[PDB]
Amino acid sequence: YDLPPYGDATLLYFSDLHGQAFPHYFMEPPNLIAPKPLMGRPGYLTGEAILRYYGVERGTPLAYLLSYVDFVELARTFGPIGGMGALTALIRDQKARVEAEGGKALVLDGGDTWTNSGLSLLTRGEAVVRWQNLVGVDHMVSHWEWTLGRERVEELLGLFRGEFLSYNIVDDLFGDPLFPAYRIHRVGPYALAVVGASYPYVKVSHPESFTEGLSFALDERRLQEAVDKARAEGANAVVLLSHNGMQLDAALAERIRGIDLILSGHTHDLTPRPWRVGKTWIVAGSAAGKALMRVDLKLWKGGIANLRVRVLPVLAEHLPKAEDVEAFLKAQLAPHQDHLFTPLAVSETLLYKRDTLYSTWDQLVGEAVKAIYPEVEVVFSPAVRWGTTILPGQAITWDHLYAYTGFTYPELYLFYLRGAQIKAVLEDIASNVFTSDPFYQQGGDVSRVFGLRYVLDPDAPTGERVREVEVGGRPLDPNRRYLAAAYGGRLQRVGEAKPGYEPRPIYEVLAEYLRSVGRVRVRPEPNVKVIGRNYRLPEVTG
Ligand SMILES: [Mn+2]
Ligand SMILES: [Mn+2]
Repeated sequence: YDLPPYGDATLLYFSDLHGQAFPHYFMEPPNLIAPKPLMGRPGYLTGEAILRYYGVERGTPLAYLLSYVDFVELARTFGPIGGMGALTALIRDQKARVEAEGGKALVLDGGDTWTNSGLSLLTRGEAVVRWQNLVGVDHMVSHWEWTLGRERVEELLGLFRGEFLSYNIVDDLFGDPLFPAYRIHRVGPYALAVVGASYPYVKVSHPESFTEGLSFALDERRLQEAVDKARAEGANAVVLLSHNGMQLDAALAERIRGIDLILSGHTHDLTPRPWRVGKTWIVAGSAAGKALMRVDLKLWKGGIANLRVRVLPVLAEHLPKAEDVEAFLKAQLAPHQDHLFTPLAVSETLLYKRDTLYSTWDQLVGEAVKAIYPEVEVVFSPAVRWGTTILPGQAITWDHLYAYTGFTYPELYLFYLRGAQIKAVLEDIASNVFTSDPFYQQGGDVSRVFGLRYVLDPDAPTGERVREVEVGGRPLDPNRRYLAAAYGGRLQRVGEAKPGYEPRPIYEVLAEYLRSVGRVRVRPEPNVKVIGRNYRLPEVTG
């Protein structure tokens, strides 16, 4: 944390906090499978390879943040990551140092901040905004924020003291932008523009009602125009605070002229060294409060001459307390502490969420659903990248359940699907996740389907990526009707609702199951064989 001065301006960047108020554990994915053309790129590095790529020594605090390798042991060594208190303390420490050097600091939030946590659900996002205000966030962009609905977002923007930016959120009839595209900040004799981009796929990714009247479409012309306008106004350097997803950002760096640095959210990536694409540097925003990225820039009349990037681990056991934040969280959650923090069950093994294809947490959810609804044959779990990690011997609480399943639309649906639909769903998802054109990458993973097994060839043509599907030990029958369960998506829209079943929040089902069993012990049993790749698993004990 004790860095020497560098450059003219400092960006203190974090993204995809997902309302995570408290220190917790968050392991990186064991697999980030890519079609051959995208292999070895930032955003597709895991395990030992990511450590080698960045020259990070095994067993270090950065290694703990960066890879699943040695996870449990390193979690027991360095402690939990994140927490709004610790993140605040770190941001304040860095901002103070910068200002004492005569430098200039900006606090930039990449979005996916307001939602998906106990604190968020209990306050419809308000407490998270109040926290941003305590820290002093200068700008933010968005994605999951919209799951609170337009009206609530508008209310919260009234409360937010920073300036929300987005070049791409426009009225869906007239096309007039609804927010400022960028803000220019003076940096000594220089000027630095921060341009914002919100996720372009909000409409198809969440309930339609949440964004009625709005368009978020990626618009290269409008983005180029914003960049050009900022420079015409005198901006020497341009930074894009983005929620596009890092691969789409990389594609944009080869298409848009004049973007010097992109701060990439959405994909929850980590980039200890910036990724050079075209004439642009790219730095990812990580997630769940794991890290604060410090980017020091040396500017020149026409852009960024050089930069220093440092991933600062947010390790609560190694940072001072932000007393005002601690007090605020206590006041906000005191009335809900018994609910949020009482143990529901103990997990005997590592429960993780992130992976291209499979996770122990998602398997637990599949087992819970099947235990309560034995008629269900396949359980489709949403492959979101937000969540948390439960260590062996650790108690699972309601706060964890909200971290894993805290959608504002948490309903579990039971419906019938024909066999052909099951296969088609996986193939369609595979076509998106494994497209080789980063311009079309959406930044998501593959739905986890408990109750079935399949073979995946990421490099096969569309229509041939998913094969040898089996349900309950038998080959998939295309004309057979199977009872499916799903939450966090739209799959139920193409099925036949189970008569007599009333959809209810997935977290209620999970709490019922966990209270009943008392202890869980999910062993990693991946249900997918991947052609052309070694499918990796972390060590789940220790
Ligand atoms: Mn996110
Ligand atoms: Mn996102």
